[PDB]
Amino acid sequence: SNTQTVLPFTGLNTPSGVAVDSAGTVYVTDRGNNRVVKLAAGSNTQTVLPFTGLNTPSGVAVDSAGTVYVTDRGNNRVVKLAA
Amino acid sequence: NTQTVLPFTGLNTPSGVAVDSAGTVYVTDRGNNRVVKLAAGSNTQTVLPFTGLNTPSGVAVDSAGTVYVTDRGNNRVVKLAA
Amino acid sequence: NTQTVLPFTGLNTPSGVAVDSAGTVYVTDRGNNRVVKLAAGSNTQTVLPFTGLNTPSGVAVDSAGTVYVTDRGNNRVVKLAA
Repeated sequence: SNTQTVLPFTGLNTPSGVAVDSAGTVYVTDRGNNRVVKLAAGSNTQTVLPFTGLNTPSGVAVDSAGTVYVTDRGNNRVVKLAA
Repeated sequence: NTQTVLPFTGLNTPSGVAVDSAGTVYVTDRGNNRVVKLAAGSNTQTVLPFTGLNTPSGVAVDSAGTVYVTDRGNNRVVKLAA
Repeated sequence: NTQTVLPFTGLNTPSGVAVDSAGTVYVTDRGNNRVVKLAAGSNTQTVLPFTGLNTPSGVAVDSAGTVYVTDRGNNRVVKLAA
């Protein structure tokens, strides 16, 4: 027998991509809501990252400085946001 | 400039990939509602014991070998400890 | 904070993204059947020499710089060494 854990993100619609940084913060592209949300390790409350003008964001990555990169699928671009 | 096709089998619309420190490769096998992994060396493919996935879309693995999946069809994010 | 747009060119439905320890950004340019990368500080992307992709959906990179891609339309996973 095994255990899987549902992360306490809220109000997701068609989540499309996930990244995890060195601190254990989890970042998710909430595709159907045109937004990117995150949850700190231990934290109970998701925060919405201040990207703008997203259309169907499809993927997310985070580098060693905590910069977050997102593929903005509907706008044919990749956007990044410093920590 | 030679690419190598990995010995995964039975994939249907694979949607995401992650690789851990040991070189194990994890794939969200979206059309089969599962996540599979391929062990380095042995090339043994196993299905990760997630349950109730619907069109999983993205996967990540952290330094502790915890696997995170976006369970797209169920509007949730799930993880599985090593 | 204010977002920055990376100087990729000609993307069509980019589907996935990874960044390695060197800050190189790798993107699956799904609608163009290709994978592109941008070195930190560069303004000119390079197209990785994969072959025969059909709607690549996700990308990962390991510590040796090997790039892994889910080639969604061909139900396979391919890799290319650095």
